[PDB]
Amino acid sequence: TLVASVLPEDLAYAELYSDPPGLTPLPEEAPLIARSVAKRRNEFITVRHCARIALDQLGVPPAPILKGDKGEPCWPDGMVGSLTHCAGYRGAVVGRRDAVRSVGIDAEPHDVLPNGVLDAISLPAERADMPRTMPAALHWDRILFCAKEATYKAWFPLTKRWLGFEDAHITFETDSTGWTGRFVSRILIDGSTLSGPPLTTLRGRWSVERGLVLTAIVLAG
Ligand SMILES: CCNC(=N)NC(=O)Nc1c(CC)cccc1CC
Ligand SMILES: CCNC(=N)NC(=O)Nc1c(CC)cccc1CC
Ligand SMILES: [Mg+2]
Ligand SMILES: [Mg+2]
Ligand SMILES: [Mg+2]
Repeated sequence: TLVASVLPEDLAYAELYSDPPGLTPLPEEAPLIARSVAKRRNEFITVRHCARIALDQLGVPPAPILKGDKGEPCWPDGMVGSLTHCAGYRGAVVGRRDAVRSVGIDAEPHDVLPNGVLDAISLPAERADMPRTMPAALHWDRILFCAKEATYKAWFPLTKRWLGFEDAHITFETDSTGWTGRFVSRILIDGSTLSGPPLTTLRGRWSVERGLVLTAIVLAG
């Protein structure tokens, strides 16, 4: 799988690269997409099937994944996880809450960002440092964005608060083999959480493979 390259029972994952015919949403999920265009219906159904395949590995019966007030997925009792969908990719990573405090994942096409988007998602220090820490010709702007998204998705279930693109400063390293590596997101705002210690540093991994960027953060419980 692509997502295994960015991950460290207590943790499980599943991914698909298309929308298989014959998948349906669970009844509890169906209203959430009753009025949605086909592309949205399909990604929603497929990514939630991935989540249930992952939850099944952790011993959890098939269950609906509803959405909270800020769109965040609602996991079965005792579980945490993250979802992502982009062109050519649907993925889920889930964890047992006793061992895994939070998960955030993201996938994007490995393309340059559209003009004007980089300034909206980066800090000036990231634009200055990432060219020095990443292999030439990779789309470090898109990889940075992918890491910002994983950072938010791991942050929000623990804080239930906004995190802006300027509120996390992300430093990157590259592995010797050149298409994977580590990142560290440092939170620049108050990181108080609903329980447990505050969020200040979140360590993740990135990977470029088959035209996709994958990023993931798994915070130990
Ligand atoms: C066809 C889509 N084209 C885009 N340019 N979409 C964005 O810019 N969205 C966005 C916004 C909302 C305007 C605010 C901050 C940062 C971003 C980038 C994720
Ligand atoms: C480091 C901080 N990163 C974020 N705050 N990222 C988001 O807000 N991303 C997002 C956007 C971007 C404008 C639109 C719709 C839904 C989502 C959440 C998956
Ligand atoms: Mg088993
Ligand atoms: Mg998506
Ligand atoms: Mg995303």
